[PDB]
Amino acid sequence: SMSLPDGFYIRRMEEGDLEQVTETLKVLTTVGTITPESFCKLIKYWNEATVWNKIMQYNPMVIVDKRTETVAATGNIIIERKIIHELGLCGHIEDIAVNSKYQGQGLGKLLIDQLVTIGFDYGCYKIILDCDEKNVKFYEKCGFSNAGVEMQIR
Amino acid sequence: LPDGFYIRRMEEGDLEQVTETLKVLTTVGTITPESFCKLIKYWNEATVWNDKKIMQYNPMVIVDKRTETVAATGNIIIERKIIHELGLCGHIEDIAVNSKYQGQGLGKLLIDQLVTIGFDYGCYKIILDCDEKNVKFYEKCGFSNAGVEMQIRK
Ligand SMILES: CC(=O)SCCNC(=O)CCNC(=O)[C@H](O)C(C)(C)COP(=O)(O)OP(=O)(O)OC[C@H]1O[C@@H](n2cnc3c(N)ncnc32)[C@H](O)[C@@H]1OP(=O)(O)O
Ligand SMILES: CC(=O)SCCNC(=O)CCNC(=O)[C@H](O)C(C)(C)COP(=O)(O)OP(=O)(O)OC[C@H]1O[C@@H](n2cnc3c(N)ncnc32)[C@H](O)[C@@H]1OP(=O)(O)O
Repeated sequence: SMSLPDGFYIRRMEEGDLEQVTETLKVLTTVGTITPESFCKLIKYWNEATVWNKIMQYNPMVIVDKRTETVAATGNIIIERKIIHELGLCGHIEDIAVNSKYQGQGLGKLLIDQLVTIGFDYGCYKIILDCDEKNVKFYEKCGFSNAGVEMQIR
Repeated sequence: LPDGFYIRRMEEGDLEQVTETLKVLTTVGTITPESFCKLIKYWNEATVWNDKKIMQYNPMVIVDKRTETVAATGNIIIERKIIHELGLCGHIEDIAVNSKYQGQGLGKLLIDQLVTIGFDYGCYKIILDCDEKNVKFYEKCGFSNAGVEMQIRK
């Protein structure tokens, strides 16, 4: 859908990407066994959910290496409508993963820059994400700044 | 809940009092009643794919029964991911207790209720971002440090 430098392109995730997306996401978190039919239903949900305003709530993107037609990186930006900032739109970048054979050559930065473009084009006033301390420097190279602390419960 | 308070989902008539409550957190600005009614309709209809009826947005208010005044508000947004076997992640957002009602246990009660809503829906974790000043409050609510929040502004 959109070409990137050095033989890559970016496009929305599709139903046929399950295996390649699973392989890429391993570097982040365990995906586990997912049935093709369930994934098809997830993609349908991600391709229909819209934000009250067309704004897609979910924007699951894959960067594909043209040399082998393999998914090299994936990331998502989710759009949230809030009450604050006069019903503002806030973007949330999530599930960033560069396939282990494709790290250290600029793809992470290219992916984040693309997600940021998507969010600001929908009208988000800010885009946020959470990362471990060891990744802060990567996000600073992408134009982000420290905004707070991520807390969790399980 | 303690004597004299109750919790319920936010409603269209809550605009004026929710605007006042959220000012302790950030700038709300002016919102028209027509637009707020449309936002509450969006929040009362948007469901997450999974029957299990999962609302994407779960805006709650704690109300002082003496005068039916909103004393606190918070929301938990439910996200469907691919990782963790098409897992659900809860995102707590926009937590605010009016100044006059702070330090009486209402913030912890609100968080506890949002956490219950998220785990009852099947979330594998619930996360939130906060400024350093709020960390000890969230630790008293059972949360632990998970990472760093980063942001980029338009
Ligand atoms: C919102 C989240 O989802 S956070 C979770 C992110 N994901 C993960 O940690 C999974 C495992 N790691 C990865 O998938 C990748 O290595 C990523 C996403 C962290 C980074 O992507 P990469 O493609 O490897 O990095 P990329 O080559 O674009 O790096 C761009 C710049 O950041 C730097 N950089 C990359 N990672 C780091 C790091 N951890 N610490 C410091 N600097 C870094 C690079 O040196 C480069 O600097 P330069 O421009 O001066 O040469
Ligand atoms: C995801 C987010 O939206 S983060 C934004 C959070 N909101 C804001 O910062 C706006 C301004 N502040 C507020 O709205 C409120 O003061 C809140 C939400 C931070 C806290 O709510 P409150 O009702 O004041 O706190 P509550 O009385 O429930 O306190 C619960 C526990 O935490 C403790 N606590 C509260 N604030 C603090 C603090 N600043 N430092 C240390 N401990 C604290 C209390 O003493 C209490 O302890 P206990 O359970 O041992 O008795």
